[PDB]
Amino acid sequence: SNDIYFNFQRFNETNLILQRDASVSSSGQLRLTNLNGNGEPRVGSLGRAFYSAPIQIWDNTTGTVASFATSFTFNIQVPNNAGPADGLAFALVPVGSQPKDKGGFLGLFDGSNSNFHTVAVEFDTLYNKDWDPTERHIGIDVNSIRSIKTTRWDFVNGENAEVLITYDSSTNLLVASLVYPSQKTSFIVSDTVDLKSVLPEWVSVGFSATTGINKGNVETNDVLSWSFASKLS
Amino acid sequence: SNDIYFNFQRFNETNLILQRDASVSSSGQLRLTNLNGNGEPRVGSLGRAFYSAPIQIWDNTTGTVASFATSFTFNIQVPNNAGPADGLAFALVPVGSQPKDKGGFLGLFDGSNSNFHTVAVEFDTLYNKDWDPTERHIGIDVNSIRSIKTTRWDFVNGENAEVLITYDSSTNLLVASLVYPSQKTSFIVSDTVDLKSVLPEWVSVGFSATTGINKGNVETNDVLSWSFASKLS
Amino acid sequence: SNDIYFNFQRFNETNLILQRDASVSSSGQLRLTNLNGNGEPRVGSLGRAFYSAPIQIWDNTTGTVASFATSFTFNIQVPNNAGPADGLAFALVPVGSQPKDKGGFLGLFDGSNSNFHTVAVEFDTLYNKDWDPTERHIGIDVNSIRSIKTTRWDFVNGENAEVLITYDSSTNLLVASLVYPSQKTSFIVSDTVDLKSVLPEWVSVGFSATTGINKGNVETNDVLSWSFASKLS
Amino acid sequence: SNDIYFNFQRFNETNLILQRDASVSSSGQLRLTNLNGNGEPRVGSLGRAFYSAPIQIWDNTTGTVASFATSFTFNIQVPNNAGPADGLAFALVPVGSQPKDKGGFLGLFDGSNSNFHTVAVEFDTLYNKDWDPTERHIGIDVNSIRSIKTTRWDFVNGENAEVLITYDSSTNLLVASLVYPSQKTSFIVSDTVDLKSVLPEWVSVGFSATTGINKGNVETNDVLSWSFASKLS
Ligand SMILES: *[C@@H]1O[C@H](CO)[C@@H](O)[C@H](O)[C@H]1NC(C)=O
Ligand SMILES: *[C@@H]1O[C@H](CO)[C@@H](O)[C@H](O)[C@H]1NC(C)=O
Ligand SMILES: *[C@@H]1O[C@H](CO)[C@@H](O)[C@H](O)[C@H]1NC(C)=O
Ligand SMILES: *[C@@H]1O[C@H](CO)[C@@H](O)[C@H](O)[C@H]1NC(C)=O
Ligand SMILES: [Ca+2]
Ligand SMILES: [Ca+2]
Ligand SMILES: [Ca+2]
Ligand SMILES: [Ca+2]
Ligand SMILES: [Mn+2]
Ligand SMILES: [Mn+2]
Ligand SMILES: [Mn+2]
Ligand SMILES: [Mn+2]
Repeated sequence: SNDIYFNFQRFNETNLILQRDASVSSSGQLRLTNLNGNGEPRVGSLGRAFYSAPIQIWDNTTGTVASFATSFTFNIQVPNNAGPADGLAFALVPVGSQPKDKGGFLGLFDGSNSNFHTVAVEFDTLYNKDWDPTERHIGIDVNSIRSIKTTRWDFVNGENAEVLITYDSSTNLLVASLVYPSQKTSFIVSDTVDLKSVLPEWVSVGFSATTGINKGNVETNDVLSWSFASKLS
Repeated sequence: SNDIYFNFQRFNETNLILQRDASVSSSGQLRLTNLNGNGEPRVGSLGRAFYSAPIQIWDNTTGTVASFATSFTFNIQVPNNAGPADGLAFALVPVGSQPKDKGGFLGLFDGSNSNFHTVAVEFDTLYNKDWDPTERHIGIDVNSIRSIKTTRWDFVNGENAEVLITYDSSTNLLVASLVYPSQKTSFIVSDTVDLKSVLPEWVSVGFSATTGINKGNVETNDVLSWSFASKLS
Repeated sequence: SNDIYFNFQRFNETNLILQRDASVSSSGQLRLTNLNGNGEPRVGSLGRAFYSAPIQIWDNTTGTVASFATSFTFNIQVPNNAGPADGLAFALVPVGSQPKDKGGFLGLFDGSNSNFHTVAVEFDTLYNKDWDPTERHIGIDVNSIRSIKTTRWDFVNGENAEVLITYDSSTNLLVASLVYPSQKTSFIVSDTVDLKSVLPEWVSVGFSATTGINKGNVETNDVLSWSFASKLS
Repeated sequence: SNDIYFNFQRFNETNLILQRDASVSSSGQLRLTNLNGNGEPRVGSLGRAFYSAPIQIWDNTTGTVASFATSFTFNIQVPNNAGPADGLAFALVPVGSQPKDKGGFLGLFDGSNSNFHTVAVEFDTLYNKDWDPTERHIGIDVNSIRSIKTTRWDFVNGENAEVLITYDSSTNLLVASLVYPSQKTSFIVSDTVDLKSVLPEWVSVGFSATTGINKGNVETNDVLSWSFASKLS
């Protein structure tokens, strides 16, 4: 068994790969998106962050896949007289992977057709006519910004959201859940995903987020703590 | 920190406290309720099982409460031309605690008024006019068979259900979730519970289950694996 | 895998089996032997303590043996103008097992010939002509008070000793080590032991200790913290 | 608490930083030093390997230090009619750290006076008049190839050695032990080390090894498995 486990209750940039607007505040928070400087979520911001060490999600010589679980607490805040956009997502991406489109694409996809060998659990705050369900949701994305399945998520501005995502090698079951300790509300989604089919044996694990590309559609995308655990074979 | 952690992928009666009809099959399964000829769920069956070592859930001298998480896989099967009844539940009970009423009371409650110092997460399969919601559900019970909160549970006969219950000391948040890997369906409930108020410092941890008290209302109540983890202070 | 893990940084009698003079101080310490009011270690004291839940060390149907590790901190104190006696030991004993002889037998053995199905790691403080090496030692005992192997242990009165015992199923290697953080001294012993041959599938895990049976040979035998971990199959 | 834990029972170069002659065999072994025309330890070889993600060993803002433990299995083999040289060592080094001198310096030190902010546990196989004890040993090195303390190590050619190194934040106690499951022999060393004084807050964790710089003094320096665990605050 080749295990890996880490838990960050305070972030620091030395063991993180930051891309674009991603940055770690002096207070130890992982801030995925910018500020127009005046303390307001910048428009058209895109930021990604990954753990500096690759994780082996599956082995092609033994044919085994890893089981994993991750939990993190994020906080999305929308400024007065503005709307949430575009969202935040946990993602398993190819090691050297570079950022993609802004806005509705969450920095993870193109809208083109290139195989992104990407799997992500998104927390969509803005409705996109072309592929999104009508209400804000939690979705499991497998190579497309069009979730393979979703669930209604009743977004609450400024409240800490606690997430738990788990993958089981045997059942190929991916389960994502979110709860607002303050609201005592909870949501859960689950579907089967075959990681061998879409992901490369080694992947970089992390977050990606974006703000709307239009003046009044912005939000902050901060992660306050994160823990990941993976067991292979 | 006084921790405890165990994981049983196969049960054996030597480190278990069995009550009434509870028993461990030769195949290592924890069978909470009886059977009879042919191999049918006996009517009016009641069985409880606990880990033979007490767990300290909170300390009155330091004022701290433990955080815990448990996960188990159960399988409820209803025989042809019969209906599910009455249910199964994970419960934290007083150490010497003895069984209570059958049927709708799940062997955990009376319907009287005695403080049972019991907290349980139930998986109710039968509707009880007097206190149950109309549909089958998952409920958090705090001293009463009348759940302090519930959620719709779409019961699937004969399919393995995977449960995850977690309690957080800081937020006093109890979260129970269930998923059917085969159906890819999931359900989640959450509410705040102050364990210091209702539970004694030391409790026995385990399961309780019953079958209907009427001819055509029976089911099997088997637990296939179980893991518990508790951290105090 | 049927795992078990616990860690006590403060003892309490509700999840412990105490035998004879064993007791838990108000300060949360496991005191294996008595005191005589004058504050001095009683003469001819014998006390044993075990975790209230049996542990499965091996399975005769699958032929597998468990790997385990335990660590604890003990403190032996000798009163002025007196000598250490008789010792302290960590032991895996049969579930219902009752105490044996006092003094040099550490409460674990007879000197007769009954198979005790006992395995213990002793911390011998008194020399017994008949079977002990000349100097104080750490010894691995397999069914006899005559250690199957030992190592010189330079006893330091009143200083906290930190112990680590580990057993590996594959290599059948038992390794015991002790260190005095204050003295920066360390000792280690290792030998192979086939647990299937001497131990019953289920055992009670714990400590045993005694004081000399002669006026000026006494000591305190206190355990300050304890953690055990076992993985089967 | 900012934790980190990994366990490699088979190495792969994608999550490793390899320096000089270090390499990962097709069979998944971390081979620190080179070979020859045929499996002959090359002369004057030097190789180092670290985990690709920095580890935070202490925080200067909170003043806390991390506790850690690592265990690995290495195998040193000397070719017929040749002698062991120079040794192998586990080390905590500065993040960008580059290799140092060959031979007796184990690739970790200079013999000059530059502060290397390095701490290592060495497994010295060759006697160096100037600073080494007469017999082969295990030594704790704090900024100098001259160990701050050592212990006799009875080297056994070609046998797998199992190592366990642990550091305790509270007692500042570093304890290194080695055992030869096949020989049933064991060795242990312990001394206090203040990591804040010598190490930078973030360090790269890994191995370093070298072979003699003279024709008949060579050995292989292979690590077969490795697990590291660190807990900060
Ligand atoms: C990360 O740790 C280094 C340690 O020197 C410190 O200088 C830096 O400020 C830290 N960054 C944050 C965001 O805490
Ligand atoms: C439980 O263990 C006992 C003793 O080893 C054995 O007799 C019994 O068959 C076991 N039960 C199961 C289900 O393995
Ligand atoms: C252990 O807990 C019980 C119940 O809370 C209490 O009565 C007892 O005094 C405790 N024992 C010690 C030694 O603290
Ligand atoms: C390292 O991983 C790659 C796959 O990403 C594989 O081709 C290579 O064989 C691996 N090396 C070892 C020693 O397992
Ligand atoms: Ca969207
Ligand atoms: Ca009911
Ligand atoms: Ca003796
Ligand atoms: Ca040397
Ligand atoms: Mn969406
Ligand atoms: Mn109900
Ligand atoms: Mn002895
Ligand atoms: Mn040396």
